Amino acid sequence: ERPTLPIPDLLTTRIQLTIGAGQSTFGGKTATTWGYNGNLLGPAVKLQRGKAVTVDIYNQLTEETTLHWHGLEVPGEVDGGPQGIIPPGGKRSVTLNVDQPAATCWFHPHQHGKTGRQVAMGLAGLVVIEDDEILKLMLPKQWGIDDVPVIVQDKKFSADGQIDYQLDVMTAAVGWFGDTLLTNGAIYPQHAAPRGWLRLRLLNGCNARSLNFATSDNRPLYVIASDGGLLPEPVKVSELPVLMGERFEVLVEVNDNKPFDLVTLPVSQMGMAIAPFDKPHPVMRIQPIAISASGALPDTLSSLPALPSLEGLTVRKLQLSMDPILDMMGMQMLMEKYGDQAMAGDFHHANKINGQAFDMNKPMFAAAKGQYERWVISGVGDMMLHPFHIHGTQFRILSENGKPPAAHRAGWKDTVKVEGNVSEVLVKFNHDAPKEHAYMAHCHLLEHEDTGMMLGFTVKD
Ligand SMILES: [Ca+2]
Repeated sequence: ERPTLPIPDLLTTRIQLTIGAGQSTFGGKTATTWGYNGNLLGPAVKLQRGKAVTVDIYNQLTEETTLHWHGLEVPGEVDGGPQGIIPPGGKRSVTLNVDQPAATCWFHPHQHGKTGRQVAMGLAGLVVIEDDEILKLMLPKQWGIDDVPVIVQDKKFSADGQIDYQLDVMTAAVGWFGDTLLTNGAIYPQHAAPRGWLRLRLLNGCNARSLNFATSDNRPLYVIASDGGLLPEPVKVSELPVLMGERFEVLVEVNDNKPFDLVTLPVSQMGMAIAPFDKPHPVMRIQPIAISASGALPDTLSSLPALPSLEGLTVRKLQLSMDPILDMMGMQMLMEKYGDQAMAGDFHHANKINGQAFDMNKPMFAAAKGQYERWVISGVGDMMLHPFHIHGTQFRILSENGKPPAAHRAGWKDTVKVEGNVSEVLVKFNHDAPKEHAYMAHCHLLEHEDTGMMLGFTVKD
């Protein structure tokens, strides 16, 4: 027997999110965990393009927190920038006026120095943006039945059953990773899927572990959407790498009564091919049921504007770097504890952008509003994986780590891979972020961000 896959409540849209500590059980041991309106994770907030909703956020924890609307094209005031800290027992109200295509976004704490720990404790929620366009496509759309969110996260636990989180020299170097895989908070759950097409909204919500999705019988995954929404057409893939914080929506066929698994395949990332992730690892069991769903795989999904002329656009260079000491010690501890499988394929300001660890009150530059810019992000100089996330925008990747992006990564993205080479993205910011509410750009390997690999920037007309 497997647990049934939990489905976050879809909150149709004033909304309250109460941030609080509860309890969860994993393999018969109880752990203190944190959730939005629950023990763990959070709801799926449903937003309609062009309609405003106010979100009341109440912090019932005993420590400060913040909330990042990951993927939303909103003013910097929504996250709050440096003015976004919600004290224990405090509250903050924001207004979300969505003006972007349909997409699956998400939200999560984002306080510098504490983001890894607060996500590890359980905090994460979803944002389902809908528009007029996507509803004409007749995709699978019955939430929790044939339209299913899949939030995949690893954790590790102490002997006493508690979540075993630490920001130490080793995790500052390679990230916090564990040996237990959760799917919407459950270990290897099952989902009962109607015959036809099954839509999976995939979110890599790990602190540091990259994932690579596939099916146990290697049937195709039809990618229909990236971080920022629909592709122009479905893209058939046999495997789907997903970086930390990225989302993809895929359709998979359910065409007989035999169960199969969604799995994740071993990645070439420091520390992440350690057992039990040295082999394909099940994510969830898909059990077909003898009732039809009528959702379709459309031949065409959407229209993607042409990349504009790069002639005359501002080019901003961002160099990612890691203190050489941190690299050395952290590497040595990883090798000492886990051996060769770890390579299969002060430290609190040691990770930097442009030679600077994040300074919350000094934005690095002012970006133009409503103008395309080319941002060049280099990881030359270290071998670590850095998924690079830019707030306030959905951008287009021009070069992903020294190569043009894969077709299913060539649409709307808020994250780009950087791993030893150079990426280039085309960004435009439609909304204001003054100094007091600055946007951020940062590595989404959370322990890197927490140890300085983040910058602030403003946006003004
Ligand atoms: Ca509901």
